Amino acid sequence: PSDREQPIRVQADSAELDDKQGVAVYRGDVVVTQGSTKLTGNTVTLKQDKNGEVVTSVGKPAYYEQKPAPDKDVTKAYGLTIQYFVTQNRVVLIDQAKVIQEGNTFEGEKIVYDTQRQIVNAGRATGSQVTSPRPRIDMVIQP
Repeated sequence: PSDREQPIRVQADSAELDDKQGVAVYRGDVVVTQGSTKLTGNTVTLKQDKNGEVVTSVGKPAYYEQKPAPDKDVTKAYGLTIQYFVTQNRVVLIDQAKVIQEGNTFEGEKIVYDTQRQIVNAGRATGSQVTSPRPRIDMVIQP
């Protein structure tokens, strides 16, 4: 809901901003927060669009955290590469893609996450050439 009208704060060791290109890169224990949303990583790049469009994080692994309802349903997300398409409300996890929602653990080569519809897709990384091949996904629902 309100994870987008709030300001984006970034904390790192270093940053470089190309206001001409509209691209910013942050390095060193990078933490970007937007309300309840959180992205971490070794290296984070923000790309700017006409009026605001994607936050790409890379780590071992990169981490996404978010809260959909005000209740205690915090969703964790892990991936070698994570892209947060903020205009699209889409978070794509590549290469060891994991998602922990309420005891339910999700694993795959590639996981796409709609933060609005709260829809989680899991499958293979078509044309991303993963370092950890995983042609089959795993799912666990904890009782």
